[PDB]
Amino acid sequence: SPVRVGLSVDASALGHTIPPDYTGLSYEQAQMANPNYFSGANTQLAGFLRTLGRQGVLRIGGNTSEYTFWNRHAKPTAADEHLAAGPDKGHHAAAREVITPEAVNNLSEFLDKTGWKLIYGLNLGKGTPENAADEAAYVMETIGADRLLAFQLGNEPDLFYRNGIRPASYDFAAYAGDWQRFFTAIRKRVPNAPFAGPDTAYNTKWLVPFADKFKHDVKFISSHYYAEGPPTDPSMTIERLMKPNPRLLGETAGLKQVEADTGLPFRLTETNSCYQGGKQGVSDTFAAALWAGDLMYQQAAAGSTGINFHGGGYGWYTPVAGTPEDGFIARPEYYGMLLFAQAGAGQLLGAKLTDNSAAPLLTAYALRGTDGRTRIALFNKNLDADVEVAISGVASPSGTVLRLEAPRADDTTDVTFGGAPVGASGSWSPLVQEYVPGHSGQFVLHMRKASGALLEFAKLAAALQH
Ligand SMILES: O=C(O)[C@H]1O[C@@H](O)[C@H](O)[C@@H](O)[C@@H]1O
Repeated sequence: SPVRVGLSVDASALGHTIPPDYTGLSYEQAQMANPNYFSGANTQLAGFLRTLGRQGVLRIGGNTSEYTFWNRHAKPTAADEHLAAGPDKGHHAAAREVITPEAVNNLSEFLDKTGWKLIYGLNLGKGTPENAADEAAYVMETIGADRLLAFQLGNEPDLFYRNGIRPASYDFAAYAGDWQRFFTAIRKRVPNAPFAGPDTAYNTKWLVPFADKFKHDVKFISSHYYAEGPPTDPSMTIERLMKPNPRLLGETAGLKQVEADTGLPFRLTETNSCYQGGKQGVSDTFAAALWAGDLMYQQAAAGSTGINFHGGGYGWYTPVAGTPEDGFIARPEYYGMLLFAQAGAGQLLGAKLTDNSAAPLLTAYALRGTDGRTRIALFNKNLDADVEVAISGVASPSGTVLRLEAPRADDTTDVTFGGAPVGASGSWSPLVQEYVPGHSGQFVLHMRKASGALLEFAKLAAALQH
């Protein structure tokens, strides 16, 4: 029989605001070698982005951002017209790649079709300062100041000391040396160039020092998060993914500290379920939908201003898989992001769970949407326990629920949201939407084990609204 838990919504306890550009994706800079991928002609991928959000952020970086070289004088045919660059697997140096001017032109078209903004990585790892300044000039001219959110100078510089990009003695001070040189060169050529950093892999000790040292130079602070890895490790499983861990706790403490101590916004600019390119039977499963949806809300509740889920090609953890030649499809993780998309922007509200020690992995977030309607996103990440949730503090004549479901937590397919799969080019409409009648602010919702739900509550006395 279900675990009976209480959910107390407190509309008077206002939390952080979820901005319209909260959602986002991350891709390898190596993708810029193929101008057909981020292109106005890539209507399928653009549709998947628009379904994820009217607004949102595309971040380009990753390990390959150290191995990609802008060449303003490249033959256009230097482009690899067939490349679908999956997440870097981090085992060794990536292939070097050239970025052509047409790739940047096509990226602008893609941003225009999607309505998304851009975070753009620059090659501080293996590139020169002059070439970074040239690259930044072209991107600023082509993408424009309205859509260019930030440049980032190097990806995960806290790992340079061990992956061969720098000597083993590389540390924060040395990175701050590197960063200052690149910054200055770029600003000389592009006086309005926006920046973010440090784009760190894990090392939260770099965050406040970076923010303090470069406070007047950056728009926001960024760091990364991967829940699990390596993939070959038998301890890295679906159940573990449903649980908090010390890394997440430190990253969360980390973002709170930098926001409190500096007043700069934080963005989680690269995240996914398992590093080294993800884990088959974990990252590509319905479990990842619950993981990602919940992470979006948990991060927002802690103060994050956005997220970028890493992906590309047919990578085990990619939200969207495919190529311009064969077409694109939503993987399971996409459906967690879709639940968030459907919930929309607004302001988080107090929502406390009780009597939940036998269902400890259930999470719930309450939101007053921009339109004034209360929503509740719930993730029953308990793999073995169904729950019955007694919801109080929501006064509405009624709510509807859209379910996030698959027949088993490890399914690589059969994933639906609101009773429907996502179709071609991001097409999605709910086909199953159940009612919940309520009284005195009280509602009772059952959820199967390993499932999600989005509740949307009706306005009071709004039946005859225009
Ligand atoms: O290992 C991974 O999956 C990812 O690790 C991150 O640290 C890198 O920035 C990215 O390029 C990789 O794809």
